[PDB]
Amino acid sequence: ASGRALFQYPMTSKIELNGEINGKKFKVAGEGFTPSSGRFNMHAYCTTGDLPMSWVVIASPLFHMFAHYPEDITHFFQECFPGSYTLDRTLRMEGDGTLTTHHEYSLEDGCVTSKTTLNASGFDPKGATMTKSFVKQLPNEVKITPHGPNGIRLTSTVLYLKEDGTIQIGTQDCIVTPVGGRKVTQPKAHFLHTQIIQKKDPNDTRDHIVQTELAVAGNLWHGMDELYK
Repeated sequence: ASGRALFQYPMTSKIELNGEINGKKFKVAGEGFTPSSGRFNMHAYCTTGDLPMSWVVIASPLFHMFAHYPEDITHFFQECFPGSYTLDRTLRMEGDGTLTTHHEYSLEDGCVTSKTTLNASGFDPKGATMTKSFVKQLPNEVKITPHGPNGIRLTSTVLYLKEDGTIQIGTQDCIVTPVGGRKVTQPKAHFLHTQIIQKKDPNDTRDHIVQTELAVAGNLWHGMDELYK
């Protein structure tokens, strides 16, 4: 049994994330629940003290195999299983710094675990990422296109909302590569609608967040496919 057949709900997740911003090493761990296709959360916490960057900006680094796909588009992220895939991400906060992440996943026992690394340099320490001045990120559409012989590219533009009510943009560009090193059928070009909600549990004493992603794929522009080969 493989691909969609491996994703029977409910499932769960863990994450271990090691990172570094402007020299400040930090670590985050978490666990979460995926009750159904497209709805998945993550209770996460900085295990080294305070998190030295905005929880809003770290939201994207914190599981595309849990997205809901209609039957008429290939669920690439799921079809990579067994074997898994990696994700390389670059996120440019325009006017402020740039950060990268590398993510490995494995799936055992109804639980996806993610080992993730994060590097971030040249951030304005008076800017919103480092002063933690963001409130949330707006929903958006991630564009997914074939990449190389066996990958996909994900691009997006994200609007981050500051406390003062204004927007900072981040541009985001990811590559996903199966590491089952076997052929996985690539999908047509399409979009993944994505929403992130973050809450605090004031019964957790650590620096922490409770995050839900809703993620739905769709053929938003039926024409888009012909532009990609």
